[PDB]
Amino acid sequence: APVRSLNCTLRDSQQKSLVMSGPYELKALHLQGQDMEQQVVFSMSFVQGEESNDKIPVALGLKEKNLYLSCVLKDDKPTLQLESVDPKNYPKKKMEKRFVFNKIEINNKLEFESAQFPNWYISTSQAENMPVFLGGTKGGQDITDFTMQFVS
Repeated sequence: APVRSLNCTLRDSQQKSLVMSGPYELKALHLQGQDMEQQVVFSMSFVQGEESNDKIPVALGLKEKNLYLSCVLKDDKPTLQLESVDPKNYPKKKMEKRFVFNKIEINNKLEFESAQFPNWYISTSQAENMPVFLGGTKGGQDITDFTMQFVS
């Protein structure tokens, strides 16, 4: 049938919210009160891919925008980008692999691993107002843990 999707927000484990940084990047910062309206709302689609109890393949589109997070090589490195798509054709259940993330639940937090690039994760910096990026580890000083908030 039609792919199933949920509206949501994400925050990193330092409770940094995600906002637009120009047209094709996200950044993470501490937001509270009226300024929280700047945060991006996702449509999380539940897509085709290898799946287990705590590891669920998803796509992350911007709500009612033909823009998806994707993982591609840029200057020979795995990178995170926002990518435009044909709005007639998306979302779909069989999303291309660059758009797929494995949503992993570990100790009440979520990680989003690239399905294309094993052990590369959606990441934020500890510093304020820096890009959301794809990082090659769930170790280190960058943040790879998130929580989701459900949106009407």
